[PDB]
Amino acid sequence: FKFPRSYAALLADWPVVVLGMCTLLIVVCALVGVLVPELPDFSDPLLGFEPRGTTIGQRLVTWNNMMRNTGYKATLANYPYKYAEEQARSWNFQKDSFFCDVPSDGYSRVVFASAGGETLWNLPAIKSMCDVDNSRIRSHPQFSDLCQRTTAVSCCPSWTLGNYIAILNNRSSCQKIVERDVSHTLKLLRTCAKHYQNGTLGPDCWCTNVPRKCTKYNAVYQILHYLVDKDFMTPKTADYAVPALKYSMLFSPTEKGESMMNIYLDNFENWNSSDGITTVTGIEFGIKHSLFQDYLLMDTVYPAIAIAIVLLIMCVYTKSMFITLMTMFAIISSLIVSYFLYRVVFNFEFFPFMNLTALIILVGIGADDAFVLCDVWNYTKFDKPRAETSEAVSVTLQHAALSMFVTSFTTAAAFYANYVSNITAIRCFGVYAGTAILVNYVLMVTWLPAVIVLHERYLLNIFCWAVLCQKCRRVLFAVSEASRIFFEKVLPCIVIKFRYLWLIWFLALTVGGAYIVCVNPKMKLPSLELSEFQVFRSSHPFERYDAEFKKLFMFERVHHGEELHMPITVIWGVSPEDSGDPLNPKSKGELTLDSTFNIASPASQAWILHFCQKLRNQTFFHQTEQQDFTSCFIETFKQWMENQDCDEPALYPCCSHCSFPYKQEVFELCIKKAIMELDRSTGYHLNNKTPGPRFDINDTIRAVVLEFQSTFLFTLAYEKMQQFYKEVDSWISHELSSAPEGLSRGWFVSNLEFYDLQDSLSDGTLIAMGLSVAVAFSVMLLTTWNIIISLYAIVSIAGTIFVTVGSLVLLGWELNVLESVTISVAVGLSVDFAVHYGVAYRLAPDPDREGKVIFSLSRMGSAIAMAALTTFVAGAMMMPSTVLAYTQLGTFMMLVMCVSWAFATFFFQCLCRCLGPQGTCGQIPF
Ligand SMILES: CCCCCCCCCCC(CCCCCCCCCC)(CO[C@@H]1O[C@H](CO)[C@@H](O[C@H]2O[C@H](CO)[C@@H](O)[C@H](O)[C@H]2O)[C@H](O)[C@H]1O)CO[C@@H]1O[C@H](CO)[C@@H](O[C@H]2O[C@H](CO)[C@@H](O)[C@H](O)[C@H]2O)[C@H](O)[C@H]1O
Ligand SMILES: CCCCCCCCCCC(CCCCCCCCCC)(CO[C@@H]1O[C@H](CO)[C@@H](O[C@H]2O[C@H](CO)[C@@H](O)[C@H](O)[C@H]2O)[C@H](O)[C@H]1O)CO[C@@H]1O[C@H](CO)[C@@H](O[C@H]2O[C@H](CO)[C@@H](O)[C@H](O)[C@H]2O)[C@H](O)[C@H]1O
Ligand SMILES: CC(C)CCC[C@@H](C)[C@H]1CC[C@H]2[C@@H]3CC=C4C[C@@H](OC(=O)CCC(=O)O)CC[C@]4(C)[C@H]3CC[C@]12C
Ligand SMILES: CC(C)CCC[C@@H](C)[C@H]1CC[C@H]2[C@@H]3CC=C4C[C@@H](OC(=O)CCC(=O)O)CC[C@]4(C)[C@H]3CC[C@]12C
Ligand SMILES: CC(C)CCC[C@@H](C)[C@H]1CC[C@H]2[C@@H]3CC=C4C[C@@H](OC(=O)CCC(=O)O)CC[C@]4(C)[C@H]3CC[C@]12C
Ligand SMILES: CC(C)CCC[C@@H](C)[C@H]1CC[C@H]2[C@@H]3CC=C4C[C@@H](OC(=O)CCC(=O)O)CC[C@]4(C)[C@H]3CC[C@]12C
Ligand SMILES: CC(C)CCC[C@@H](C)[C@H]1CC[C@H]2[C@@H]3CC=C4C[C@@H](OC(=O)CCC(=O)O)CC[C@]4(C)[C@H]3CC[C@]12C
Ligand SMILES: CC(C)CCC[C@@H](C)[C@H]1CC[C@H]2[C@@H]3CC=C4C[C@@H](OC(=O)CCC(=O)O)CC[C@]4(C)[C@H]3CC[C@]12C
Ligand SMILES: CC(C)CCC[C@@H](C)[C@H]1CC[C@H]2[C@@H]3CC=C4C[C@@H](OC(=O)CCC(=O)O)CC[C@]4(C)[C@H]3CC[C@]12C
Ligand SMILES: CC(C)CCC[C@@H](C)[C@H]1CC[C@H]2[C@@H]3CC=C4C[C@@H](OC(=O)CCC(=O)O)CC[C@]4(C)[C@H]3CC[C@]12C
Ligand SMILES: CC(C)CCC[C@@H](C)[C@H]1CC[C@H]2[C@@H]3CC=C4C[C@@H](OC(=O)CCC(=O)O)CC[C@]4(C)[C@H]3CC[C@]12C
Ligand SMILES: CC(C)CCC[C@@H](C)[C@H]1CC[C@H]2[C@@H]3CC=C4C[C@@H](OC(=O)CCC(=O)O)CC[C@]4(C)[C@H]3CC[C@]12C
Ligand SMILES: CC(C)CCC[C@@H](C)[C@H]1CC[C@H]2[C@@H]3CC=C4C[C@@H](OC(=O)CCC(=O)O)CC[C@]4(C)[C@H]3CC[C@]12C
Ligand SMILES: CC(C)CCC[C@@H](C)[C@H]1CC[C@H]2[C@@H]3CC=C4C[C@@H](OC(=O)CCC(=O)O)CC[C@]4(C)[C@H]3CC[C@]12C
Ligand SMILES: CC(C)CCC[C@@H](C)[C@H]1CC[C@H]2[C@@H]3CC=C4C[C@@H](OC(=O)CCC(=O)O)CC[C@]4(C)[C@H]3CC[C@]12C
Ligand SMILES: *[C@@H]1O[C@H](CO)[C@@H](O)[C@H](O)[C@H]1NC(C)=O
Ligand SMILES: *[C@@H]1O[C@H](CO)[C@@H](O)[C@H](O)[C@H]1NC(C)=O
Ligand SMILES: *[C@@H]1O[C@H](CO)[C@@H](O)[C@H](O)[C@H]1NC(C)=O
Ligand code: NA
Ligand code: NA
Ligand code: NA
Repeated sequence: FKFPRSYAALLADWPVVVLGMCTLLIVVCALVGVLVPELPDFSDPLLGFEPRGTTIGQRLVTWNNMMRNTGYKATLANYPYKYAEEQARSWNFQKDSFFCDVPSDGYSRVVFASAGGETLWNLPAIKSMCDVDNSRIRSHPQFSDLCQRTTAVSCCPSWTLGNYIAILNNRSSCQKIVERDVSHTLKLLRTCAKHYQNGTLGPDCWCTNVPRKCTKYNAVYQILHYLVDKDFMTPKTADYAVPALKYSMLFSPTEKGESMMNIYLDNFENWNSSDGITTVTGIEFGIKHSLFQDYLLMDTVYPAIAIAIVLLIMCVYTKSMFITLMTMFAIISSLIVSYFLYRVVFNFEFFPFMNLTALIILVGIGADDAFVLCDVWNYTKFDKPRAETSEAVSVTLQHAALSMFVTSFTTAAAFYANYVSNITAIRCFGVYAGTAILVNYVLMVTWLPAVIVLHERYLLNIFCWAVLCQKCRRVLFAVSEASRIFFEKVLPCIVIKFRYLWLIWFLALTVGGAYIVCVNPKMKLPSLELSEFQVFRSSHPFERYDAEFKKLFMFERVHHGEELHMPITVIWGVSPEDSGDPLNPKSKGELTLDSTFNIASPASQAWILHFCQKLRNQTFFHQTEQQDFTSCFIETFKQWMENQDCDEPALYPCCSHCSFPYKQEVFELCIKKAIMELDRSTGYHLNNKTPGPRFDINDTIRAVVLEFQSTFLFTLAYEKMQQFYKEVDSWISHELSSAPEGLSRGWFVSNLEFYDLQDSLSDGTLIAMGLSVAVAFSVMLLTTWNIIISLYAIVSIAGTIFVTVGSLVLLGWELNVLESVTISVAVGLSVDFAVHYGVAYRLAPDPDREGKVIFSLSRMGSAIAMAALTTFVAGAMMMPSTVLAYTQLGTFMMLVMCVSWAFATFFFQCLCRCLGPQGTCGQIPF
């Protein structure tokens, strides 16, 4: 029998036990992790982007549960269906010479710009647009199945300038037009645009106040409204010898959607996008989110190239391809083991596509501890040459293992702090990436020291070319000693000799970053709808369509310019709750009816009439010359009763003789009659969105809905939508507080989905960042046991963060979903170089603060720079990517390494050289 008396003896005496047991546990996690759970589905990028458990979120979830469960023999109905049954017992533009339809937002389309920046209103450009449509769309084998038709002989014509010129100038097609048709149609537009600008000319005049010349085919209206950019025909542009057409649109007679993807993938995806006359600058085929998964999985080639560069750096630093490959195996194993823990142990069903971004992060930050442990091992061999391997192991762990933990933990804690967000995808990403970071640490203090012991024991001897080897060894020596001279002589001189320059420069940058973040221009919230969220780089044609061209065309602007009033919907008899799993996007739970509700009592009838009339007297209510007889159903019912006659006994309980507080049995009787009477007398039809009573399976009223229109207009601005929400919710809450028992539990809902998202981005970032800062300063104290070093560190970290976040604001980032996570993660990353220099400063033998800074830079500079570099390189490799999340994360990684390294190496070490503690000054007791 044999057994090691300590962990340092286990690593030294039995390395193969540690590596064998680790490899076994890893292949078990790999096998069970791929065999047991359902694989991730990335087909919707926006899955999990709704807050869950917010007041507004639960009411919004509840109102959606009510709408899916309303209908014949559903949980709820608009119609009393038991009563309904119980009563029922008693192309060529000369020959054809029209377009098949008006252009619309439902058709597949492309935006053209000029090659070489000239105006598109010329015969070469006009034909080149028709040429691209024929060449790239109508030619495709499934166009003929997808296109609209008048007969099986041919598809409909496309809507483009050349075909409007052909129909107006009696040509057969765009290909047969001549230069006189182009200038004639310009003179027609340039003179008739007046009546479009003034609002007289309109869609269907083929309006008689406009000269007939204009109204032909609706062509002048359709060109100006659909096909040309808004700046073309305005009084400011039209007085030019030729007005400048910068952009034009083409519409295809095929519908937007997943049917477009073969046409896209064959003819557009790998295309040059230019004919040499004109360039396709925007595409709207209805396939942006449907193409996401392909680009997402293809772009995994750049994280793979990043692994090869991080292997080169680490092999040159360690001088060992064995230690290097075994270190990268442990890095990748931490992603596998974290995935097994996440899906099998923690039981997360949802895996957001941002969990794939954890590979880039771990490739970048995974090897930092290997640089530390290898440096400390080499220092330990040098300062104890005659040590037994278990003593060389224990001394190496005594020096390295805590520093390695505080640096891993502060970044993991920053990821886990995002689990306070209400947004499901943010919480799921925080838990997965935080777990991979901690699993990577466990491997760096088990696997990696056992690998270092096997290397030491065997591979120092075991496992023309000899010339190439000797020449390579000579270059590797030169790089070693040049780097040693830099970190141990050059860099300490540059930091210390210019300390008063550095303190002024880095403090001025800190004040500048704080002004940009806290004063002007501050970081903004997202400013477009969730279905308009960017997924590709902004140069992609699908993103340029949304970011530029939706502003420049009149038919697209009409959708923005709409004066849409906020609805005020008030629901009783249902509980506003989210009984689904808040970590699963597809688990919305079931509708919960309220058992204390009662509309039918005389007191409930009386109060809910008075609520309707008191609400109509508010300044938030919009009065209309058209009455709405749906809005408050009890007024329309009271009105109907006051028009019922009494000479037939079959109508008697419903008589006009009855005072309004109807006996409970007359209310639930005559309401059913009134609802059935409506359905055939008026012919008005009730759908799941219509306000009224809701009946259950055997016709008892289990819910009531009211709806009113507001003065407040729907906006994407946070500050104004917060004033609508606070004004109406606090008035309705105050008014409800005096309601009868059985109406005091009602609730208000409206189009608040985007405001709830904005409110959760703002809240979750503040809390996750406050938690991330609290952990960073706490471990800084517990690492250093000195308040002065801990103050200089947290001030350098604060300057790092203000410069990092102010730089993201100058680059034009908003506080959207992944951006909001990077801001707490900045804190967690920014810790590391200040804790490493801070421990080297206290460790220093030298009594004088200058000698302590020289020892700190000398000992620690090499490993700190290798860590910064491998993270910067992992970020730089993501820059060719098509997926926007990969380019945003790689941009953040480069920037935060530069700022973090500069503030740690120069500013923090200059504070230590000017006023760093000596003896026991600032030291904390036990
Ligand atoms: C958390 C992990 C999530 C994993 C999710 C699953 C991903 C599965 C698909 C991964 C994937 C890339 C490789 C990724 C490696 C890293 C994997 C992860 C490991 C950790 C990092 C497989 O790529 C495959 O690689 C094979 C070779 O390995 C190759 O084999 C061939 O040669 C053999 C030899 O002669 C021969 O024998 C065999 O017969 C051949 O066919 C296949 O043809 C090829 O499809 C998909 O991309 C494929 O390749 C291209 C890449 O550029 C990609 O290019 C486009 O987009 C790029 C991006 O914008 C861009 O750069 C390119 O310019 C652009 O053109 C292609 O569209 C796509 O087809
Ligand atoms: C789940 C409930 C859903 C309710 C759905 C309601 C649907 C709308 C019907 C409401 C209704 C019938 C009610 C039938 C009984 C229903 C009982 C139900 C009870 C259970 C809840 C109310 O009928 C009202 O009757 C009153 C008398 O009782 C009468 O009052 C007066 O009395 C004396 C002169 O007769 C006088 O001397 C006295 O001074 C007055 O006071 C009003 O003038 C009259 O409008 C008919 O109102 C008409 O509705 C039209 C659209 O159908 C609507 O059309 C316009 O607007 C449309 C856009 O909106 C648009 O598209 C149309 O193009 C447009 O032309 C009219 O503008 C509207 O006028
Ligand atoms: C070498 C690699 C794989 C790095 C990680 C090594 C270990 C630290 C991991 C690998 C598998 C993990 C185990 C996977 C499954 C479980 C079952 C789980 O079982 C319980 O009964 C939990 C009950 C509860 O929820 O309270 C407890 C944690 C445990 C042992 C895990 C603890 C941590 C383990 C041993
Ligand atoms: C790769 C994973 C998935 C499974 C590995 C399972 C076993 C095949 C491993 C686990 C622990 C290993 C053992 C750990 C320690 C040693 C002591 C080692 O002793 C020595 O002094 C080296 C002698 C030599 O081989 O020259 C001999 C191999 C052995 C028995 C190892 C053989 C292979 C073992 C049984
Ligand atoms: C990035 C991940 C996927 C790497 C996974 C690596 C493993 C498949 C392991 C198992 C056995 C290892 C090999 C065992 C022995 C050697 C001999 C070794 O010979 C040397 O001259 C070592 C010199 C030195 O490093 O000091 C070079 C590495 C290599 C091929 C090892 C490289 C890493 C291997 C292939
Ligand atoms: C760093 C790596 C080595 C470990 C990361 C943990 C893996 C065990 C997980 C994380 C994400 C998973 C992938 C997520 C997505 C896909 C695409 C899927 O193929 C599709 O085309 C899915 C189509 C669809 O369902 O819509 C095949 C499985 C795969 C590669 C999964 C395989 C297992 C992966 C790599
Ligand atoms: C999820 C589970 C598997 C994680 C459990 C943690 C362990 C895998 C690691 C993490 C850091 C390791 C420690 C890092 C540093 C040291 C100091 C080292 O040296 C001393 O204690 C010197 C004592 C002396 O001789 O005076 C001994 C091993 C030890 C305790 C290590 C023991 C194993 C630890 C606790
Ligand atoms: C990417 C960010 C976040 C981290 C930045 C780290 C750099 C400041 C480090 C990484 C590698 C370092 C280099 C490694 C080796 C050398 C050789 C060294 O050569 C000498 O001192 C002269 C030797 C001779 O005279 O032969 C000069 C500095 C330099 C370029 C170093 C400068 C500092 C570098 C660029
Ligand atoms: C630290 C901040 C400002 C951002 C990163 C620094 C870089 C922008 C580099 C590029 C060129 C560098 C400069 C190149 C040459 C010199 C002269 C050098 O003069 C000395 O007296 C050196 C003495 C010695 O050799 O020991 C002092 C540092 C300085 C200003 C360097 C400081 C760091 C600089 C500005
Ligand atoms: C103290 C040091 C160590 C770290 C820096 C912390 C804060 C001073 C900064 C960094 C990022 C800032 C946040 C970035 C973005 C926003 C969105 C912003 O939302 C708005 O409504 C802005 C106007 C609008 O968009 O309508 C509210 C402030 C907030 C949370 C900021 C509050 C102040 C924060 C947390
Ligand atoms: C909100 C935060 C991110 C920025 C503002 C922080 C300031 C309120 C404090 C915190 C630490 C202070 C620094 C602590 C130490 C020094 C070194 C000190 O050096 C000397 O006095 C050198 C000359 C001499 O020794 O006589 C000069 C002031 C300075 C930069 C201080 C200036 C004011 C600082 C930056
Ligand atoms: C290519 C080799 C031979 C020279 C590398 C020179 C370096 C100084 C590297 C380090 C960072 C690199 C930059 C990192 C990022 C970008 C952004 C990239 O644009 C994008 O992909 C947009 C990214 C985003 O949208 O977030 C264009 C190249 C550029 C300037 C890179 C150019 C080359 C740089 C300056
Ligand atoms: C020496 C260290 C600092 C690492 C250097 C990394 C470089 C090799 C990277 C940094 C920026 C990269 C470039 C950033 C952006 C692009 C645009 C990209 O354009 C595309 O059309 C493909 C991507 C897409 O379609 O989204 C082609 C590669 C290229 C030049 C990249 C090639 C690789 C570069 C030069
Ligand atoms: C933007 C920030 C975050 C990172 C910048 C990293 C490097 C690009 C900078 C940091 C310090 C700079 C160095 C500061 C001093 C020198 C010494 C200078 O002179 C010599 O090498 C000879 C010195 C002698 O022995 O006399 C040449 C430029 C160099 C290497 C500089 C090149 C650019 C360096 C490596
Ligand atoms: C802490 C310092 C001493 C060194 C850190 C690395 C530097 C190379 C970083 C820090 C701040 C960065 C700057 C922060 C902000 C901007 C504005 C940014 O955006 C714009 O000017 C607007 C672009 C647009 O039109 O959208 C372009 C890059 C730039 C100059 C950055 C370039 C790289 C800088 C100088
Ligand atoms: C349209 O132009 C006429 C003059 O031709 C002008 O009287 C009228 O006020 C304009 N329309 C509007 C909405 O002002
Ligand atoms: C591709 O686009 C360029 C302009 O960027 C144009 O000159 C060239 O003719 C186009 N076609 C091909 C096949 O390169
Ligand atoms: C009425 O419907 C409920 C289920 O919603 C059922 O429990 C009850 O037995 C039904 N009563 C009659 C008389 O149909
Ligand atoms: Na790194
Ligand atoms: Na670490
Ligand atoms: Na950290």
